[PDB]
Amino acid sequence: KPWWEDEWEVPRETLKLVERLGAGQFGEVWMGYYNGHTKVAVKSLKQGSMSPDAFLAEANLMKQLQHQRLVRLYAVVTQEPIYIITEYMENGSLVDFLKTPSGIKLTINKLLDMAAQIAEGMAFIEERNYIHRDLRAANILVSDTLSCKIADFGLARLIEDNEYTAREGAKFPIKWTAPEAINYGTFTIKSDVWSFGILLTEIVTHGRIPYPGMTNPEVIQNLERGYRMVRPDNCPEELYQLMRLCWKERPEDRPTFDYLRSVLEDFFTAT
Repeated sequence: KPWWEDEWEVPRETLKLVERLGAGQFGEVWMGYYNGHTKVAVKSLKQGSMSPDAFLAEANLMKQLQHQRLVRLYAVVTQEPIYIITEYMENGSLVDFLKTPSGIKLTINKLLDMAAQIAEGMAFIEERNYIHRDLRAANILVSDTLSCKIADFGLARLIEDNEYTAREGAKFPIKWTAPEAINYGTFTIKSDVWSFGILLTEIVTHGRIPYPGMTNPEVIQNLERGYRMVRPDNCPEELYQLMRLCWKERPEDRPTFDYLRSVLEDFFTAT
């Protein structure tokens, strides 16, 4: 709908930007307040750094993917500088939170709980026919009550037919990306399942980089031999065998997110 009819458009005067959380080539992320009292995150587009249409495409997708376990779109300001306003998550990205003192003291039970929360968000994305394509701990946000939500929908896509095929030139992080996507540019919800397995390693190692001591060509070489990531230090074997299911060679043999959520809940209610 046009901005004057859109439920998400808000006048820029309703926002006060207070603290800058991040700055990059395409813009900034700030903590701010909407109408004085409601804390929100605001992502601003650096004019000319990228297409405003590409930038807003993420917000349009978020209008269709609303769930408790996904960071919620709050509003948009479509006049330059363009803003996308979202739900504020007090503890920031999971990859950073797990390294703080509070994060370091978490029990394996709480880590399994957070893992199940993320699988629950991804089961919603699965059921709605979308894919995320950038699932990693950096893209999970943590609330003040230690609940987790899926974030960063820039690469997310509605999947009309089972598969999304990227651009031959498009590049993805090798350590988190499924083989079929690295090799063919083909993504399905099963590519996200692979990524989830890698994310589980990030959770259990308190944010360590996957495949320790290995370069990308080494990871590729090992995967092709049938090897998978070495058991992380202090990782429960039940969890490791769940990661292995996510890393099966054939995408169709990998589990669904609903299955992953169900097992992780059992692991938590047990621990």
